[PDB]
Amino acid sequence: SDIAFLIDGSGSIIPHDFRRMKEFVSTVMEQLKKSKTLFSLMQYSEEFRIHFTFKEFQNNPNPRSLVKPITQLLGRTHTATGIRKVVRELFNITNGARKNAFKILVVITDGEKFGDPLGYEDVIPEADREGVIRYVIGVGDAFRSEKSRQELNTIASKPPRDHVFQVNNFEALKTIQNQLREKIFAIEG
Amino acid sequence: SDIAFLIDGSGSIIPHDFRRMKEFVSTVMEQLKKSKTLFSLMQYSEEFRIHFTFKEFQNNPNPRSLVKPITQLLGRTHTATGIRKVVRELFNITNGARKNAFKILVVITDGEKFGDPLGYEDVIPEADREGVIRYVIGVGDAFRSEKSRQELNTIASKPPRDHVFQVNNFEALKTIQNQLREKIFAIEG
Repeated sequence: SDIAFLIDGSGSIIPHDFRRMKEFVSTVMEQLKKSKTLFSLMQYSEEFRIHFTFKEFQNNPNPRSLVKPITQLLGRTHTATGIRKVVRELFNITNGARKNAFKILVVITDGEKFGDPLGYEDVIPEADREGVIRYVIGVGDAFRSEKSRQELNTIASKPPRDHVFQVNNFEALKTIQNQLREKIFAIEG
Repeated sequence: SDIAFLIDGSGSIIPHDFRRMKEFVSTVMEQLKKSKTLFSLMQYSEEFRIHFTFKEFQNNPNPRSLVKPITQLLGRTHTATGIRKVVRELFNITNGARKNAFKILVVITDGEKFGDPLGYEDVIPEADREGVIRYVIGVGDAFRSEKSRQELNTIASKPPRDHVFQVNNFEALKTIQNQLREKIFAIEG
């Protein structure tokens, strides 16, 4: 599995909550680490930060090591565009991605997509195409609406009842590691 | 006929040429006037300004005056995102655009699409779906190759010969003025 994470580095995320989020990630990777499992990370906002590709991960497969030194981005939320860059670059061959592997993406967001040229209709379709399974962790009150949930149910793969985890705050991501973990194993064993 | 212009406001366009362009825009709007025409203008760079909508022109049908105040945005070149808004905002009912009307669009620019999140693949299909006939004018040494001109043809309606124009300076713009003027008459009579 070519397992990749899309992390929201919005300045709407107080230093510690971002501190937390980041501890979340190190854990699930240590936790899902088979032998042939690859990892990749990029931080997104209004700016897009590729912290590492599957291609490197294998010449230093230490989640604590690569995840520790990230620097937040503060800008706004371009989820869609980030999605496009996930498929387009991350899951590209030269970036280590292996062709006969399961393509997986776990998206962690703090709010609705704000001021992005692209839409989901623009990026989603090309994601299915290459067959990227999407799981989404949505964090915070912003996602308490009867329309916020909608965008959450959207980035996911179907069914959404199974790809959406709606948490209350950064502390609380610890609460789903087991889930998120066990779901990503069932599809390899 | 609902007719709209999209004039490149990027930074490689020196002040007096931005003035030459601006001059062109007005004269063509005059020369293409009939009691049933409407004109819309948007300049783009990295930002995007709606100078006048269709229903606002019908408030001050004075090309010349409406254009006088237009100042340069100086961004970089995001033409596809631009095509998007012309299509999503100008040829929009609420922006006074007419239902049973022809929708012509003239693109004017001295540059290759740069650092734009959208592809023409993301836009051309919408333009088509909405019956937007695209004219393209490529000013400068930017479209000096059997390559960047390929961008002109991608934007423009088929067959390409008829919808594309390229001239060396902003100062020659006057040489394709009558050739343009007529084409756009052949759409109606």
